[PDB]
Amino acid sequence: KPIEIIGAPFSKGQPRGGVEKGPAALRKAGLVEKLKETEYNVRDHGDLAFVDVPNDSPFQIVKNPRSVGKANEQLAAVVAETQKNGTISVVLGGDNSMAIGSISGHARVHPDLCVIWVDAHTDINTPLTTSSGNLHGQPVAFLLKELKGKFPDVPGFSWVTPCISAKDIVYIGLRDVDPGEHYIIKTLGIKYFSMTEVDKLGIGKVMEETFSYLLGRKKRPIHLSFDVDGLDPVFTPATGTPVVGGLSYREGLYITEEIYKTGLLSGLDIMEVNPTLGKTPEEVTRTVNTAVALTLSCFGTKREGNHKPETDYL
Amino acid sequence: KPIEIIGAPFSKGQPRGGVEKGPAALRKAGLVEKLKETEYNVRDHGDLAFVDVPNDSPFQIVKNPRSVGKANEQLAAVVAETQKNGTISVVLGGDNSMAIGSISGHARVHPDLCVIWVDAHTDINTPLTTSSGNLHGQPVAFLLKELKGKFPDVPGFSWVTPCISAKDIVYIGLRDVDPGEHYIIKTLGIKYFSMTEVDKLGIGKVMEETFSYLLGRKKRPIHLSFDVDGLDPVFTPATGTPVVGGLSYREGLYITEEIYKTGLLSGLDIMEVNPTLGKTPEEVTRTVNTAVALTLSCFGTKREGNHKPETDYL
Amino acid sequence: KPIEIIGAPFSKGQPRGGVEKGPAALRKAGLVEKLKETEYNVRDHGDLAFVDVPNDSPFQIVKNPRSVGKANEQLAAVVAETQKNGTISVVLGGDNSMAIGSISGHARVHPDLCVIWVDAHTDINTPLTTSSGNLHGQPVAFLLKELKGKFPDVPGFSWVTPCISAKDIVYIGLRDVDPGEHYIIKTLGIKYFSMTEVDKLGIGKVMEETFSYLLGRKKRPIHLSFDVDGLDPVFTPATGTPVVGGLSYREGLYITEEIYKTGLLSGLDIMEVNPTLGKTPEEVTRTVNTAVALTLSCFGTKREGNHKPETDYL
Ligand SMILES: [Mn+2]
Ligand SMILES: [Mn+2]
Ligand SMILES: [Mn+2]
Ligand SMILES: [Mn+2]
Ligand SMILES: [Mn+2]
Ligand SMILES: [Mn+2]
Repeated sequence: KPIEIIGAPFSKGQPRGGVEKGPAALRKAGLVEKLKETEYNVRDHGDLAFVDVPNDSPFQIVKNPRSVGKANEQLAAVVAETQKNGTISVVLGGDNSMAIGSISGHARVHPDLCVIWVDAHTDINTPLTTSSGNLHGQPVAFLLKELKGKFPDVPGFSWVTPCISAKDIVYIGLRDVDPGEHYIIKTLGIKYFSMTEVDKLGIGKVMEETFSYLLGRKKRPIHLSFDVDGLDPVFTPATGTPVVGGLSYREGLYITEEIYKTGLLSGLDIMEVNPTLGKTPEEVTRTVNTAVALTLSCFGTKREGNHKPETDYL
Repeated sequence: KPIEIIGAPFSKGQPRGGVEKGPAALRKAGLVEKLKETEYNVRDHGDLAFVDVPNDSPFQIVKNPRSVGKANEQLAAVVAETQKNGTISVVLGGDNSMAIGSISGHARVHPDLCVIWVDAHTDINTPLTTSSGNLHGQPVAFLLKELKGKFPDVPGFSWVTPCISAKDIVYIGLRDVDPGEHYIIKTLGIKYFSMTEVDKLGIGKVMEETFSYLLGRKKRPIHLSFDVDGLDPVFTPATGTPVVGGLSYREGLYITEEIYKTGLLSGLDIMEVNPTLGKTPEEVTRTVNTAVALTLSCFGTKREGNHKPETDYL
Repeated sequence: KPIEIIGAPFSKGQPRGGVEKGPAALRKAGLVEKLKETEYNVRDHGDLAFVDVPNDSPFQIVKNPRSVGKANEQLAAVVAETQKNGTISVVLGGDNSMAIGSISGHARVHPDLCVIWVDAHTDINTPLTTSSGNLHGQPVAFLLKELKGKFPDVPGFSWVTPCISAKDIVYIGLRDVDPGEHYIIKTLGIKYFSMTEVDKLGIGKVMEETFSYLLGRKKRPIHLSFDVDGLDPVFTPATGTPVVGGLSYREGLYITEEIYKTGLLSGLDIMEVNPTLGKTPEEVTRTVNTAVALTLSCFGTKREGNHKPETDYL
C-alpha cells in the first residue's frame, strides 16, 4: 500500500504559537526515512502553504474563523486527491483544528469511514458552548451530522459538510472535558472510553470493544486522529494542554499495533506536537520520539520484532 | 448533602515535624474553593487548636501518649457533633494517629460503618509490637474490638471504645508491613489487597470485591481514610514514609470515583501530607495537587466530564 | 533449602566496561546480609577470577571469543559443583554472556530444567546473524539444540553442549529484537510474551500461562535469568542497553513472587547491572536497590508481609 505524508504547519486554531513547527520537528527526527524501512511505499508531499486572511475579524467568540476555515478547505482538497490515488494519508499537525480538513477530504472518497480519536479532550465544543474562541477545541463539532444547524454558520466554513455521525466515532483517553461537551456526548450517545474505563477494563478490552462496535457489522476504512496530549505528560510533554493521568507509552503503542493488525488504516493525524513548549531540549525529543514511534507502529513495526518474508536469516 | 472540612494540624504521632502544616497547604492550593464548585454545600470549620500536654512522659515505648490521646478525643467530639447535623466530615491530617478520633466520633453516630483504608501501611501495631514508639503506626490497634485487652491501657486513651471489627475494614495498597502486623491481620482475618493483589486482579476487580465484601448484605455508611503514601512516591513524594511500587494517580482516582458512585461516603481523612519533606518546591505542589484531586473526585468530579442538570448547553 | 551466591565480574561480552563492577555494587547494597534474614541458608562463594586470554583475536565478527568462552566454562564448573551439593545457585553478572556457563552447569545436574528469561532482548543472535560481535546478545544461541550446527564452531566454546530446546524457554518483556532474531523465534516456535502481550493480558495472565506451558505436564526445576534492562529505564537505568516501555517495578516483583510460590526455583542470574552508566549517584542506587528487591522476592519476601512460623506476636 502507498503512503503520503502531508504537513499542515498551522497554529491559528489556538493562542500558542509554535505548533506550526510540529511537521519540521517530526521530519528532523527522521520520520520519513524510518517509514521507508517498513513494507510500505512512502512519498513526502511537503508542507502546505497557508494564506493568512487579512482582517480576519472574530465571529462572536471564535477567533481566526476565516484563516482556519480556508486552511482546512485547502487541506481537504489535498487529502481527497491523494486518497483518490489509493494511498493512505498521513497528516502532520499543528493544532487539532486541522482535523476538519483531514477527515473531510478523507470521507469524500470513503463516506463509510469510522473515526478513532485518541485525545485527553473530546474537542466537541460548538461556537456557542466554547468558553474560549479557539477552534482546536471545536473540530468534531463541524463534522457531526447530528449537530448541523445547532449553531450558526461561521465565516470560512460554508464548504464543510457533516460526514460522520455519533455512531461512527469512538473516543479513547478522555480526562479533561468541559460541561457542554460532556452534555453533547451523553445526548448524542457517543461511544467513549475515558481514563476510568481504560483503568477498569484494560487497554486490551478497550480495543477489543471499539472494534466490535465499529467493525462489528461492516468492515469500513479507519481514520485515526491522534492527539499527542492523549498520552501522559511524562511521555509527551511538548504540547499546549497537558493533563496528568493519561495513556502510557505502552498503551499508546498497543492501540496502534491493534489498529495495524486490522489492515483498515486509511487516514492518520499526528496533532498538537509543539516543539517550543519544551522546558528542556530533552522534553522535546521525548515528545518527538514517541510520536515517531506511534507512526511506525501504525505501519507494521511491532515490539515483538519484524523480519522480511522469503529471507532465510539462518 | 452538606460537607464540613475539619483541619487537624497535629504531628505528635511521629518524629517528623511539618505534617501539622498539611491543612494549611491543602487550603492554599484552594481545596475549599474547588469543592464549592461541585454539587455539595461546603463549610470550613477551621483548624482545631491542640493543647500540648506538659511533661508528657513516654509510656514504655510509646511517645506523646497524653498529647496524642487528648488531641484525638477533641477531634472525636467535633466529628460526632458534625456527623450529627447530618453532614459528611472531611478531616485534613497531620499524621495518621488522628484516625483514632476521626473514626471514633464517626461511629458514635454510625456504629454500623465500614472502613476503607488506602495506605502503603496497615498501621495496626500495638503498644507492644511497635519497634518505634510512634503512634501513627498504631491507629487501627485502638479501634479493633478483637484487640481490646491485648495490650495495656495507654495514658490518654481511656476514652477510646473499640468501634469496628476485623470484618468491617478493608486495606488497599499494602507493601510495607511489619512482622507483628502481618501476624495480626492473618490471625484476625482482615480483608486486604496488597500491591500484589492489585497487580493480579486490577484496580477494577479490587473495588468490585471490596464492595461486595462490605456492602454485600447491608448498605452501611463508608469511612474512607486515605494515607497519601499509598500512591507511588512519584505522585505523592512529600510524605514521611514513601515506598516504591504504589498505586498510580489513575488507580487512586479510580478508587474514589467508585466510592463516589456508591453514594455512601460519610467520612474522609486526607493524612500524612508533609509540605516540608519536599526536595523541591514542585515535589510539594505535586503532592498537594493530587491530594486535592482525590478529594474533588470523592465528591462528584469525574474524568469523563461533568455538566449541570437542567442546563441546556446547546 | 541452601543458597550460594556466585559473583561473575565479567564484561568481555560487550564494549561497555563497568559491568564487572556489578557484583561488588550488589554486595555493597547489602544483598547477602538481607538474604540471611529470610528462611534460607546463605553462603557467599565470592567472585571468580577470570583469566584474560592473550591475543584473543576476533573470530570473524565475534569479539573476545576465547576470553568469554573460558570465563563461561569456569562458571559452569562452579554452578554444577554447587548444584550438586543440593543448593540453589545465584549468579551475579556482569554481562549476559555469562548465561552460557550458568545454565550449562545447571543443566548438567538438572537436564530437565526450564528457563524463564526476563529481558528486553531475546539475545538469540548467532555468530552469523549478529550486526555486532558482542557475545552478550548471543547467549541463547549457544544453548539451543535446534540451532546446533547452524553456525560454525567459535574458538573457546567447544565444551558447550546444547542443553535445552525451544519448548523449554519462555521470554517475558521483549521490545527490542533484531530481524534475524525475530526470525529464529518464529521458526523454532519459542513461547514468548513481548510488551504487547503483557499489555494485552496483564502480568497475572502472563505468569498463569508461562507456568501451565512449562509445568503443565511434568514439574521440573526452574532457572530464572533476569536481565535488569527488562524493567523500564525509570527503574533500572544503570544498564548498557535501556529501552523505553518496559516492565514496571510492580510487574517485576509480581513475576518473582509467583516464581517463589512455585517452590521450584533452582537457578538465578542477575545480569547487566552497570554501576558506571549511572548519570547520577541516585540512578545507580535506584538500579542496585530494585535488583536487590527482586532477589529477596525470589526467596520469600512478599509485599503483603512476612512473619515467622511458631512465633506468637500477640
Ligand atoms: Mn487534546
Ligand atoms: Mn485534540
Ligand atoms: Mn498511615
Ligand atoms: Mn502509610
Ligand atoms: Mn540480555
Ligand atoms: Mn537485554
